[PDB]
Amino acid sequence: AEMRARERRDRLHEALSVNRSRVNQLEKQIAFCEA
Amino acid sequence: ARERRDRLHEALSVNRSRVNQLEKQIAFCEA
Repeated sequence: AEMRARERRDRLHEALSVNRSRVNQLEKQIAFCEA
Repeated sequence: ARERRDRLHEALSVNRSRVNQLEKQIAFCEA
């Protein structure tokens, strides 16, 4: 169970990092285009 | 031990909040 749990959590961490990066760039696009 | 690490935690949170606030302001200025 330990191995499966750590694998799932690691995948989720990586996905979350990607999500934060995506949000930042799309936030910049939104602000610039709206202005 | 817990007193020192806890006051360190809250100091970290304050510093990171300041960083985020200033970055948001500067991004607004840029646009």
